[PDB]
Amino acid sequence: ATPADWRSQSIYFLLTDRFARTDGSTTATCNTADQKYCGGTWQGIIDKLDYIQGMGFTAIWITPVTAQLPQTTAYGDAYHGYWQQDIYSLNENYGTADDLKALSSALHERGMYLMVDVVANHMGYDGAGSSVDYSVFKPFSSQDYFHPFCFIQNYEDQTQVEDCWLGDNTVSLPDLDTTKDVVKNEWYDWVGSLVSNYSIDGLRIDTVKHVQKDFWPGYNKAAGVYCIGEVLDGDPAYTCPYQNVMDGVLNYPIYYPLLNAFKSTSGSMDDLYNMINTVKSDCPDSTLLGTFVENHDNPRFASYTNDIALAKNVAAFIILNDGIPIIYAGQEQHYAGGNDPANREATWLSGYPTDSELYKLIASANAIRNYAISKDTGFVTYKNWPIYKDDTTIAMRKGTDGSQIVTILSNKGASGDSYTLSLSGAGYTAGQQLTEVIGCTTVTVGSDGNVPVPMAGGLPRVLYPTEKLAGSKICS
Ligand SMILES: C[C@H]1O[C@H](O[C@H]2[C@H](O)[C@@H](O)[C@@H](O[C@@H]3C(CO)=C[C@H](N[C@H]4[C@H](O)[C@@H](O)[C@@H](O[C@H]5[C@H](O)[C@@H](O)[C@@H](O[C@H]6[C@H](O)[C@@H](O)[C@H](O)O[C@@H]6C)O[C@@H]5CO)O[C@@H]4C)[C@H](O)[C@H]3O)O[C@@H]2CO)[C@H](O)[C@@H](O)[C@@H]1O
Ligand SMILES: [Ca+2]
Repeated sequence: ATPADWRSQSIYFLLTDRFARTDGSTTATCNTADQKYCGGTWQGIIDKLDYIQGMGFTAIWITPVTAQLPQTTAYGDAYHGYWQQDIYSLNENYGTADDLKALSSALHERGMYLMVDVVANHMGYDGAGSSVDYSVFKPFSSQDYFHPFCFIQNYEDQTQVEDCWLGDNTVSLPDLDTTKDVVKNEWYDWVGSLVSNYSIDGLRIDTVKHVQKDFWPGYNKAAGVYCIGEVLDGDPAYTCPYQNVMDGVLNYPIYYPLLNAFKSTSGSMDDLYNMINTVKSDCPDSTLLGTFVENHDNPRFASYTNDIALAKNVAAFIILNDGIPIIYAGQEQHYAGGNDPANREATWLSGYPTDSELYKLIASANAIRNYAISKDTGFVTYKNWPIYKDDTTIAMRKGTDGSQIVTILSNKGASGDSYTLSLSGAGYTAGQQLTEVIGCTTVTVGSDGNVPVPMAGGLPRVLYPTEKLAGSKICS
C-alpha cells in the first residue's frame, strides 16, 4: 500500500513470540529473564484478531520472519527475530509459510493491513567476531560480503556507525558491506519477492542509521510499498533528513519530550509544544512519521509512573498526533517492565481483558480518529497545531476548519483537582454544541468563541462537533 494509503492507519505492534500461542493459553510460563522462545505463533495472532480490531487498530507490525541462528546463546534464544542466518527461509518457531500467508489474508479480509519488520544491516552469530564461520549464512556465505570486523566504539562517528559491527563478543552481528553491488542487488531482489509472496502492505526497517544513506532509495523502490525506518536518534536535525531517502521514520524526536511531559506531574509541556512545531516545520512530512511512547528497546511507560490518568493522556496523544499511531502490545494492559529483556512481556499473561482502562481509552480515541477521517479528507494532511499550553496542560487542533478535533491533555495525574478551563483558539462558532468523546458528555461554545472545558481526575478531553456525529455510533 502507498504512503498516502498508510496515513490513515493506526498500528498495533507485537512480538510474534510473545503475543498469542496456538493453544490459546493465558497461563503458560514466560519469564522474561530467561530470554527463551515462549511459544507465540502467527496462528495465535489470527485467533486474537478480534481483540486487536476491537481497540480500533487498522494494522499490525510483527517482528522479523527470517530463519535465525539456532543456538541458545548467553543472551538467550533469537525469539525477537533480529539475529538472522538464512534470509530464504522462515523461522519455524512461528509456523509455516502457509501460516504467514494465512495471516496476511485474515488481516485483508477485515480491511486491515500487514506490516513486517526487516533487517538489511546484519546477520547474527553465536560467538566472537574473530571466530565467525561465514559458511553458515545464506546466501552471503563468505567474509567478502561483509565489512572487516570492528565494534562501534563512538556513536558520534557516523563512519564507525555504518561500517563497524553492532553487538559484542558474546552475540556478534556480522555487518554486511552494503556499498558492494552484489549486496545491494541481492537485498533489492529479496525485498520485492518477500512483499509479493506474503502480500505485505508496508515495512518497518530496522537499523537504518547503520547503513549508508544511498542504499535506501533503491530498497524503498524495490519493496514497492510504504517503508517506515528506525533511526534511533532524538535529534530532528539527524533523523528527519532520512525522510529524504525513505517514505517515513519512527518519531524518536517527539518520543523524548512526550515521555518527559507525561511521566510525572512536573513534566514540561514547553518542550513538547516546541518539538511538535519543530518537527512540523523541519521534517519533510510529519504526517508520514510514526508516533509512539513504548517499544521493545525502552522501559515501558508504567515502569516510570503507575498513574493511570498520565497513561491515558499519553495514549490519547499518540492516536491524535500527526502521523501513524503505534501502540506496543501490553501498553493497553498497563505493563511495567524495564529495559530489555523485561519489556518483552507475554501479552497472554494478562488474560486479554477488553474492559481494562487503557483498552477502553484506546478504543474510544481510535473510534473518533477513524470516524473523523471518514468525514474529512483533509484530516490526515492537516498539520497538528498546539493552540494552548500552561504548566500542566497542552491542547491541540487537527482537521479541516469546521470539522476539527480539539484534544486537551493534562499531566496533573489521577489526583488532579476539578476546575473549568476556558479554552480559546479552538475555532468553533458561538453557541455550537460539542461532544467530549472520551467520557461522552456535552459542552457548549460560549458567545465569545471560548470553550468551558470541565477538568477533573487529570483526564484527557477530546472535542468534536455534535452535529457531525450524526449517524455515528459514538456516544450514542
Ligand atoms: C546487549 C544486549 O544484547 C542483546 O540485545 C539485542 C535485542 O534484545 C534484540 O531486540 C536486537 O535488537 C534490535 C536491533 C538489532 O537488530 C536494532 C533496533 N534497535 C537498536 C538501534 O538500531 C541501534 O541504533 C542501537 O541504538 C542506540 C543508538 O544508536 C545510540 O545512538 C544510543 O541512542 C541514543 C540516541 O542517540 C539519543 O538521541 C537518545 O537521547 O539516547 C539514546 C540512548 O543508544 C541506542 C541503544 O540504547 O540499539 C538499538 C537497540 C531494534 O529495535 C532492536 O530491538 O538485537 C540486540 C543486539 O543483539 C540482548 O538480547 C540483550 O538482552 C542484551 O542486553
Ligand atoms: Ca552497517
